[PDB]
Amino acid sequence: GIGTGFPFDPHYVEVLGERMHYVDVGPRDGTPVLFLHGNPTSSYVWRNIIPHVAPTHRCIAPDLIGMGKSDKPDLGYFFDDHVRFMDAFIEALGLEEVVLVIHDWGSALGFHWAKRNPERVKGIAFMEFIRPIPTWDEWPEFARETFQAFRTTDVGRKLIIDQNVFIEGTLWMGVVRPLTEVEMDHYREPFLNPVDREPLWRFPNELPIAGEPANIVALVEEYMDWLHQSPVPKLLFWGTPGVLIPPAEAARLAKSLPNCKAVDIGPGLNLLQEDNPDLIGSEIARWLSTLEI
Ligand SMILES: [Cl-]
Repeated sequence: GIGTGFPFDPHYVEVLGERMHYVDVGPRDGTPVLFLHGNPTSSYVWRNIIPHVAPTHRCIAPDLIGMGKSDKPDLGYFFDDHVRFMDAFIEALGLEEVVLVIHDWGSALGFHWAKRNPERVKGIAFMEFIRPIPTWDEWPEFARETFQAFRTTDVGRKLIIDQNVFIEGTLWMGVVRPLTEVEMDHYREPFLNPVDREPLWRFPNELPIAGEPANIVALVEEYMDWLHQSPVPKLLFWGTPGVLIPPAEAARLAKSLPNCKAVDIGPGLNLLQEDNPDLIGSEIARWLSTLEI
């Protein structure tokens, strides 16, 4: 079935006095493809997509600061912290122009960086991405009560940090097919020390839902305005029923984003990579061949 192994040699780079881990495969010459995961995942989420792209393009997949095999300093892990570390990661590797492949909070990082560096982004492939959720009615019903509890300090931290609910419960609820024990262990590994679960709690508290927190809402609105104006080639993957991007929203985006190709992956929730990695990787690989790179 879907591959469970992580057959990538570790690479580390110094970023702002810490070290970040990243996958780095594929040819050295050309435009690199930068894969950005979100919550509560790591570069592991790209393990079955990267092999479709690596034959033709360099694939760089960092673990966000505090996650995967990256260092876990004593930060709050605000979106601003992820921005600072990812900006510095890209510069530390000397990347010039890139293609972005982005998901969940990795998509907020990717779109925010693209808005600020438009001349350096030659294409964006994205899925289940951060957009403003104007009211809780747009969040899926079965998951509203949980995310509302996550978005508190005392109850939410007890759930996410003390009891590891984002890993043990939410993650499994983000894939239609059942994650296997080996896959769960790969997702659990970075967070075996409860103190290291800080980013898993801060992330849902940063989600731009019903206008709060206002700083995140504004930043996400700004990159969405940029995206609808930009001629950058776009590739949107979507599934049914989705979580962040239900089918009706995917359809709205497909007709209103310039130069946008849209691919229905079939059944999918949030981690679309875990329900249909082969279609995602194969379509990205072919789409890269149509770009001016
Ligand atoms: Cl989240």
